Amino acid sequence: MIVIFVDFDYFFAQVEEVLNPQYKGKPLVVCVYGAVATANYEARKLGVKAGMPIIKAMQIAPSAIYVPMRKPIYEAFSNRIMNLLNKHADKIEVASIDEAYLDVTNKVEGNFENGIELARKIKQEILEKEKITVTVGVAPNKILAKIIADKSKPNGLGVIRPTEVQDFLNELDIDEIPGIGSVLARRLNELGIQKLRDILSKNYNELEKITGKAKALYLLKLAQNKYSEPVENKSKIPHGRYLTLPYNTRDVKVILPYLKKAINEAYNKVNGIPMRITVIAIMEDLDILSKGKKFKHGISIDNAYKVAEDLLRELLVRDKRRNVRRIGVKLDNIII
DNA sequence: GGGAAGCC
DNA sequence: GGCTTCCC
Repeated sequence: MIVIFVDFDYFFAQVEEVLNPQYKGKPLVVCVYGAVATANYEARKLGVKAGMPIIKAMQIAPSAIYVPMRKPIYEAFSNRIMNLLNKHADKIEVASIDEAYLDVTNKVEGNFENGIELARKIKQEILEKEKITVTVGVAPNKILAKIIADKSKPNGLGVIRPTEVQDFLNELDIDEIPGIGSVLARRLNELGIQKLRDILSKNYNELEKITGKAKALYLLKLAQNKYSEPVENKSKIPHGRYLTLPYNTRDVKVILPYLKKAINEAYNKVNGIPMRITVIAIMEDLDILSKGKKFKHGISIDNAYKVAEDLLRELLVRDKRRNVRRIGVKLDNIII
């Protein structure tokens, strides 16, 4: 398997800089309501990092611009670029607006050197046609392609050939294993294991008592290099809309038209078929009821109306007391 | 099943 | 926020 993984570099801020060239070179930070969304690198070198209150941002980065978040344009860019990547790939799994996994194995016919050259070609094209720069990792499975991409930011072309895999898998701190953030890392680092391969010479059972059977297994077959969940033709990008009701009703014969309109425009922002539908509702006190059903086969818009109606009715059966103010729908797990 | 708690 | 695992 040859997996080329593409992650867009500080995306939002860069869509900005492309749109406003006079942002390029001076700190530019993007906001969500207020807190930091993305942030370019001239702004990074000053202590500006995602999720922090704009407060700290300004106090440590005063020469910085501060724009609001225009998501629709970013989604425009990510859409154009995903379509770029869809042409050089045999299979593509869209993980987010930011990132894609391409199985390009038949495209370079099993030849890793040709895969690397292809990644080069991809970068060149993305930057030529949309002035955007990406950080790429090339590897035999998804996880390593990613680990080497995150290790190759910014504007990088990371690389782990089959020859290198085992070696890499050795020298690899536990905290650099996606799915282990800060606390599990602290525990294992403080309870024995410092690096991935150290997991092998343990008792496994009392590793599950720290992580859970699943994630422990995953850590194994990764330490064993027995990992190869393949690249699926899917988008994990959520698509859905919320609509406010005239008053605070609690009656399906009023909500239904508003839910059916939420669905229609969620089912229109999506190319492909969803495997999950989630009905969401903001109650009187803004309390939110989330409730979704999964479908191994795709869900048609027509059957989506009925399934949603049932999800809703089931929600209102869960509440009985309060009424509904807003109505919402999310469509997930998308086959393409 | 599904609300609650903890970990990305 | 969303995914799991806990726990009723």
